[PDB]
Amino acid sequence: MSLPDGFYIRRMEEGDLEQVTETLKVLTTVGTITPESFCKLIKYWNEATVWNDKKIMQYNPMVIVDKRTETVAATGNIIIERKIIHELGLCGHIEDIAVNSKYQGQGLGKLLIDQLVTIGFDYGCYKIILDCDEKNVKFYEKCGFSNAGVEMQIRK
Amino acid sequence: GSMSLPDGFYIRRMEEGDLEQVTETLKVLTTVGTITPESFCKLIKYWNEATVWNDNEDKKIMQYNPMVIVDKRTETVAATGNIIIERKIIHELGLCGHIEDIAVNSKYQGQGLGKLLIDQLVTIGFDYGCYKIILDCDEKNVKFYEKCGFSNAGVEMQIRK
Ligand SMILES: CC(C)(COP(=O)(O)OP(=O)(O)OC[C@H]1O[C@@H](n2cnc3c(N)ncnc32)[C@H](O)[C@@H]1OP(=O)(O)O)[C@@H](O)C(=O)NCCC(=O)NCCS
Ligand SMILES: CC(=O)N[C@@H]1[C@@H](O)[C@H](O)[C@@H](COP(=O)(O)O)O[C@@H]1O
Ligand SMILES: CC(=O)N[C@@H]1[C@@H](O)[C@H](O)[C@@H](COP(=O)(O)O)O[C@@H]1O
Repeated sequence: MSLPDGFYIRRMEEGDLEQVTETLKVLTTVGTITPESFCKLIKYWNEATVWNDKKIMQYNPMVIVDKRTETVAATGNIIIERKIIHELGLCGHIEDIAVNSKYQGQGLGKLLIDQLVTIGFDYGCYKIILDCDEKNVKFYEKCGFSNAGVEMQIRK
Repeated sequence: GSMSLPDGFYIRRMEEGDLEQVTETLKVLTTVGTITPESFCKLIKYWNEATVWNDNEDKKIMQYNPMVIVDKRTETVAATGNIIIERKIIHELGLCGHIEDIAVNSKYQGQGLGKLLIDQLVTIGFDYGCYKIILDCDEKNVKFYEKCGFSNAGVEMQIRK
């Protein structure tokens, strides 16, 4: 599970605004975001912790960076939830996976999911889930995931 | 902070004292296990204080919204469900609600209690300003959820420790 030479993964930072918004736009609508508001979002994500009786960050936004060009090749996040079931169990929610086109087909998506999963299991999650489009199911099965249900949504 | 619902039920946020009844209810869903009153009390404290950053400081956004529907006839918990609020970067730093852990006690099944619960959770998420609310269900319940206004949006994938 190591990244290809030249690429590294790290927690998303305030200075990533431009590259991250650009990357996420290939996934869905992003819209207008100011540096000021992004600053605020990053502080929230950097401070929210999950009660643990070892510090658990509720948000774990990652970026994989191609060091040569300082370009964000991909981004993904894993959100940690504490429940009552499974003896006050922890559940990880992988969200907002996006790999830039120029960087796909190189194994970076799988390595990103692998790193997110590791973050979750290291925190003690009894399970990690995510929702994907039917056309991405095979990629997720190759990351070790299995079909568990149907995602249902309702929009405002 | 209680709200009456049709047919002699009312809804309210979960409390420390609901441990025994909530434990029994969630077993309808999956393993609950052993949970002490002190641990449960700490969980409730965490759930009552965790907020999602926002600018309407007049309406705090609770990260966790653990609800119980109590049967007035018996003053016992009939159902429980939660909606967890997540702040994203997409949709202009949008909010996504995640409905989780829906458990209706078996004596109440077939009474429309599930719908009542889901409808209240959705209201809670949209009142917070969520652009969408999602949940994962078994194939069997897709129809039930469609009766609640939800539509098939994708596939839930998991990996277990
Ligand atoms: C994340 C995503 C881009 C794939 O990332 P990726 O870096 O291209 O994929 P990887 O190189 O890590 O591939 C891992 C494995 O999954 C397979 N795979 C990737 N995409 C696949 C597809 N569409 N169909 C089938 N298998 C696929 C690869 O062949 C590889 O398997 P192998 O090791 O047996 O060869 C894609 O699966 C996805 O979910 N896209 C939606 C979100 C996003 O990034 N979107 C913009 C799309 S334009
Ligand atoms: C595994 C993964 O990345 N799933 C994503 C989800 O996290 C993201 O929020 C959403 C955006 O779609 P939306 O704009 O319709 O909400 O797409 C996919 O479901
Ligand atoms: C809509 C709904 O209620 N979905 C629940 C989910 O929230 C819960 O965590 C899980 C328990 O199953 P588990 O023990 O397999 O985690 O069951 C269902 O998928």
